Amino acid sequence: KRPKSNQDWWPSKLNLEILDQNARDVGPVEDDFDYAEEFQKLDLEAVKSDLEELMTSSQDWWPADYGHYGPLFIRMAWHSAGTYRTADGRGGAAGGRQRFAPINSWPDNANLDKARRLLLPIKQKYGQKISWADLMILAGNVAIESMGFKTFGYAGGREDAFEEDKAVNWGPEDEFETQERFDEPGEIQEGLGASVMGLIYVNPEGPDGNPDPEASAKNIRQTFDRMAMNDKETAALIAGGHTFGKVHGADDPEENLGPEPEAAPIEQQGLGWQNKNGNSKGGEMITAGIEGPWTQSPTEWDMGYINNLLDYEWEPEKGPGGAWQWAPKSEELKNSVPDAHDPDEKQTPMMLTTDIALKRDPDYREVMETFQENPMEFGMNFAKAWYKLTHRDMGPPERFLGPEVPDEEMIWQDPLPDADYDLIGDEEIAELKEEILDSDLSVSQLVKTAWASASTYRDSDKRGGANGARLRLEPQKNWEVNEPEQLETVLGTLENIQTEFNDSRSDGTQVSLADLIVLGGNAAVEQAAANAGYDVEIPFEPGRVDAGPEHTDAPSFDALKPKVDGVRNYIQDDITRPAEEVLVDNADLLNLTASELTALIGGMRSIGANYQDTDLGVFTDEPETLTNDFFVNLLDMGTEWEPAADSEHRYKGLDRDTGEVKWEATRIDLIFGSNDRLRAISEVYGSADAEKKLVHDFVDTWSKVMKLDRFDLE
Amino acid sequence: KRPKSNQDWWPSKLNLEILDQNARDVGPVEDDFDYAEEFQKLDLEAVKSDLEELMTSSQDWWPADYGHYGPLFIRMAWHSAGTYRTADGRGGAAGGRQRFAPINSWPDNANLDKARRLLLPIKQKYGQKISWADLMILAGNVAIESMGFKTFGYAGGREDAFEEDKAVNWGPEDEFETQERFDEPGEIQEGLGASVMGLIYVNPEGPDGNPDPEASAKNIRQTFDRMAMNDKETAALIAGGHTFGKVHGADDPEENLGPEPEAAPIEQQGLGWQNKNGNSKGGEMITAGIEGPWTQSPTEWDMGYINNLLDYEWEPEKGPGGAWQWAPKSEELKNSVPDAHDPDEKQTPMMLTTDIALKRDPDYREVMETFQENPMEFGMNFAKAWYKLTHRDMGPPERFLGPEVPDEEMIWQDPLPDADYDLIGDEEIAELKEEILDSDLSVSQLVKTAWASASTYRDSDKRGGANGARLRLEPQKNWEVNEPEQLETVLGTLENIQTEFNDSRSDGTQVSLADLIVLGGNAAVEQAAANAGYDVEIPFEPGRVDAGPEHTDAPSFDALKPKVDGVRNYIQDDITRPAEEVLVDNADLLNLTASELTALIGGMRSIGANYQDTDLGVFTDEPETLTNDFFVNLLDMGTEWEPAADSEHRYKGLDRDTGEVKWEATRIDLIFGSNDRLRAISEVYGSADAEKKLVHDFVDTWSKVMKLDRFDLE
Ligand code: HEM
Ligand code: HEM
Repeated sequence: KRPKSNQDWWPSKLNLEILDQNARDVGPVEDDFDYAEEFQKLDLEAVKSDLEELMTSSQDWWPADYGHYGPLFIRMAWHSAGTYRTADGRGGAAGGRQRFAPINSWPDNANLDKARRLLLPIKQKYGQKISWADLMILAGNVAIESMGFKTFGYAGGREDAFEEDKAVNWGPEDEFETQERFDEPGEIQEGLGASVMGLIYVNPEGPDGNPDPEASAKNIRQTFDRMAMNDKETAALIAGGHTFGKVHGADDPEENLGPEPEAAPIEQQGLGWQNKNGNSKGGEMITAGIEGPWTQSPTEWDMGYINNLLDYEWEPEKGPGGAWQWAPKSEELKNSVPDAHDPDEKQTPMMLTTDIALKRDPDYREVMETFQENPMEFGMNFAKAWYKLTHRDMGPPERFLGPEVPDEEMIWQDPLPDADYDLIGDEEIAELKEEILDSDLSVSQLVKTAWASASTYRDSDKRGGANGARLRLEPQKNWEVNEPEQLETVLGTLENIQTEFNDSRSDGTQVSLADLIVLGGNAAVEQAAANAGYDVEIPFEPGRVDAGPEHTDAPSFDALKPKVDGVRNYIQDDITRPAEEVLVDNADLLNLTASELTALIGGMRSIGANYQDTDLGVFTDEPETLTNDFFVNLLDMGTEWEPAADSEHRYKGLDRDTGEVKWEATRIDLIFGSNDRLRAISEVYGSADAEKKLVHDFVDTWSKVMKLDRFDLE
Repeated sequence: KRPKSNQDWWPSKLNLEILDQNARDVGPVEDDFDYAEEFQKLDLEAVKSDLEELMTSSQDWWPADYGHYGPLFIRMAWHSAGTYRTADGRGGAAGGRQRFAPINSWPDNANLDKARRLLLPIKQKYGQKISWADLMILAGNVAIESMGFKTFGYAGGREDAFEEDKAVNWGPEDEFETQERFDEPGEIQEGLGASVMGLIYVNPEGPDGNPDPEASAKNIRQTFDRMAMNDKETAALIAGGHTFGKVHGADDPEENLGPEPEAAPIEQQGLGWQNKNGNSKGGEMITAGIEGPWTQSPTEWDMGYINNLLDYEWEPEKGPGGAWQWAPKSEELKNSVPDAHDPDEKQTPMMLTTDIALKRDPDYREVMETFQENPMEFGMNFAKAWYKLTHRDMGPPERFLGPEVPDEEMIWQDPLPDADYDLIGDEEIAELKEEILDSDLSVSQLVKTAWASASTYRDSDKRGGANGARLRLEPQKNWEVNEPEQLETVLGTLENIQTEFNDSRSDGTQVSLADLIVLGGNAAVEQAAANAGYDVEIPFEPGRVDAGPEHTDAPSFDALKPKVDGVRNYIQDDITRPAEEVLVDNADLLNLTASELTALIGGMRSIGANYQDTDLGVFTDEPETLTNDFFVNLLDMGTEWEPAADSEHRYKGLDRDTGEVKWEATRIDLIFGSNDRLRAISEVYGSADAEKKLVHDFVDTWSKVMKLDRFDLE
């Protein structure tokens, strides 16, 4: 007996549970737990020493191929980081969520349950000093190093999650290993990072199970791009990874493997895919259903993959597991590789349709030829791509911990420059605050600008935020939602204030535009509250610096461009899913709870910080005054709402007892009076004794968002 | 676009989301919000005056029948409290969850969205001073009073929830108004309070929609019984309720009513069942699909319902709504009632199959006849039953607030006596603990006894707990799970200690057996910790008292008897659901989170507090020593687990290589190493640096459970 969720009865119901996840922290760990502090206590080199010993310590319940677990661990690390999507920054290795459903049970993660299990003794030994997330990646690096390849570096700092990321939409499919997201290769439904449900990137057999390398390349390119990787990085990663190990498919997994972890017998204690006629295995292991090694020396770094792929012609065939795979035409490669477990048996190398794709696609082929001709270039590209792959969702350099962090900071870290001046103090803070309020800048202008600056933050991959003032740079300065010409006016005035202040300084003190933006919005909010009769002081943290275009990868920021922005009541005219759904999704990126989001939306509407200064949802007669008017008017039964004709997200509020129009609103405003849970929150804020509470709650949420990307002291 | 839940992929996946609700207080309310303190500031009289004013203030969007909203409100309050189930104490009006899905959209709650909406202005006016939960019941009371019937009393104190109760299992059906819970009237699947999914108690047309009065009576009796009501209380309630208002069904609801609230357009702002002729059309009003009043004066308390039912013959027929209903076989009742909205029209009374059932069923008939002959008794019974109905889930008298709380305390409140003596101090506390440990009682006995006393509590209806020491009284003293013979010995020793402590005091101090039971439990936990090398002090709050059999309804406590007890590793051999499912269900009644449950079970296993002192889950060589051995040994891959032959609950833990049988366990123990989320918690406690952490976490949880029912000091 399991409680039938409301999700079942009503598929269109909003998923507020993702916001409830932000209310607190699930897990037995304290709320003030600083993983960074703990990891710093870790003896990294001792963990690496134990990992290197593990590489060749074969366990009977899952015998190491070729007497070395290295390749398995690399796949484990690759898969952990391989679910990452640039669209929302979700997925990835940062929380080690491969350990929880549904990811722990995807077909593509088959037997990684054994791989993670092999690390349990080490995890237990170091305890809190190293998270599962950090450990899985470290295990991959150690595997690579132990097999002859020097890595680019390694950083700790990934805090373990204790459940699935409920905000992630992995696709529309109702069954794993099936796809309803693309008709033509290269045209996958927007957002999704994979071409098939339950897979990391693409089908190893080819699009729709067809061994068409050329088409495969189209999906490879698109999925990797959606995972932040270009053509060169993609080829380097695939070739680099397949230089090691083999694929397992002694027989058809469909009829020889037991239930996935989430559906397996309790006695199996978290493991799954138990062989119908097996529980350990080696010379008969079954994982993907495809069988064989890529190179003659699966546990050594070399040019084996690249040479085998490019130096011989391959042909498609059905392997022993009933899946598509390619075999060489020459007899030289016949039985050229030792068997994984039987010392007296040999095996012939094989390629996946996805490997042949790198040889068939003109663009990838150009890269592969270059790699074959210049091994050093191949190696460097692989080292850099692997580092990027595994650290892409960790944020700025401030969050990279440990003695193995590389001296070089990478552009994808969205690095911030050090401050070559003294931070302003309380006196200057007030000085600048007064100057801003004195300028011809309106409260709405200051609030909208500060929001545009801080609202890009994503707790998923730590990208975005007000620190750096990238709002003034490409592509943000030209985003439609930011109103380019209008923003230029505000920024010009603020930059004018920055200049006069710094030039009027005698010592070594200076102020950044990034801090001014936030100071302006804070001063504006306090002003809006004062206009309502409330005296509030929003805490300010100086220190933000101004990032330059030189260390800004403009194209990569396109992924942060919003299609919907509740605070500004901006809704793109072509969104697929309902507006409120996107609203909840974005609110989760800011670590907001359902109540916080509500206070933020309602409070912002009284200020009037709408995109293009419309009156959508502005249910008040005192613009730029922080009150609970939004809620009072929203809840008034004296008003009747109806969809606006010739408008997709627009609605009109008309006098009920009559019929005249009183208000204009969007689905974003109305969801708070329609959703059962949100309406209960609105009723609290709309009561005759809650205005002060809404004001203070708005301020608490505003302050929180302004400081989301300040890891300077985290 | 909504992320597919893991529950969907794996239907048998433990619903841990129910425990996640206990790790956070969703809603905009402050963390230190004391509703009791806020309600005490309320002017109850003023709210009642506003409510009485509303009764006759017809709103155009939902015209009042006979110009009086009273009946509608009675139904609203009745349905709010009517979902209560004695089995788990869940459902009911204490949280006002009728406002959230799925209840807010149940077919039986049609148009109650309009009823609650009429109360919004009042709710907003008084704000936090009165919860929706208290206001809905208060509205029903004022409605009754305004129509000539004084209520027995009223208590405030129901704190509003902000989400549905995810732990409640409303039934197996996948469709509303359908039933897959009974194959014969009176034989409803146990654990359910209704005979049909989406109804409060039973189908108004009769079992399976057949107008069979006698058959209907069987379901009415069983459903009301499962809602703590007997024959006389049931007849009083139904008769008293139907003395007011009418049923609405001008046309088929399956054709003229729009989507339920959760499925309605956003512009409806939380409303539903939109009438395709206009809601303002009082004459076209449709709710249940049945049309007509029960009495000649629907807005007046009188003997009209009983007289119409017993004094006239009724015959089955199809109403204007296409539903089965009954009409007078005579003609002196035709058009004897004025129309609810048309001044120049009349209407004939009607009866529901459920009403005729009270006339056909022998037992119900006897009660009704007695009522007709003694109107005073009918009133007396209805008044008390209504009070019980609307306050049954509020707990002990300590929780009843306000000037309208009766002087008399009812046995269903599980009342506790006052302590006519001074409470013990710190020195006496320490002395008693030392004395208990010095007795012949072992650490295990003391822990098991303290748990037996406190584990009965349930946050749902505030029943159970260690206060009152009802463990020593029927029926608890004889529950198989409490091991009667062993229990009598432990309690005998504690009682002797109580006696000697009391007789030795020279002042007016005394200690209760209730407090001694919990202190000996704390003492034992501290001893266990000390045995492991840890000095811990468990916070103890004196004040518990000893309740007697005179104020204990033994039969009502049967609902508190556990079928599964994780702490004691007790599993009844006839449960329907998997043991771990019941475990989670029970953990929620104790307000435990996933981590708390894990620390508790793990810690208890090292102590060894099992039922019948089995070695089930006791993975340690040092019993009565609080350590993390349960987690260390559970997670050791050197051990393999398999079902035990000839045993429905046991599993054997064997050494993978030697075949040595090392441990024995149940699903209760093994789930912590199988479920993905629980495994992550276990891995934390099972680390080499976490034994101290486990100890503190176990102690915090233990202390939490021991004080669950401490309302006295609030
Ligand atoms: C077009 C993208 C790719 C596809 C479709 C893919 C495919 C697969 C499949 C089907 C397997 C076999 C699973 C099994 O039977 O055991 C495998 C394993 C392997 N993959 Fe890839 N992969 C891709 C990319 C990558 C990347 C980017 C890396 C890491 C730089 C990597 C590294 C490995 C390693 C080391 C193994 C061998 C594991 C072992 O020996 O146990 N792969 N891959
Ligand atoms: C065997 C149990 C019962 C059945 C199945 C049932 C039946 C129903 C149905 C079918 C309706 C009409 C809904 C509508 O069309 O507007 C109604 C309403 C009504 N019920 Fe009952 N009920 C039960 C008992 C109770 C109890 C215990 C009380 C409260 C003490 C009460 C209260 C009322 C009142 C006041 C109304 C009329 C509402 C109005 O005029 O709007 N009922 N009931």
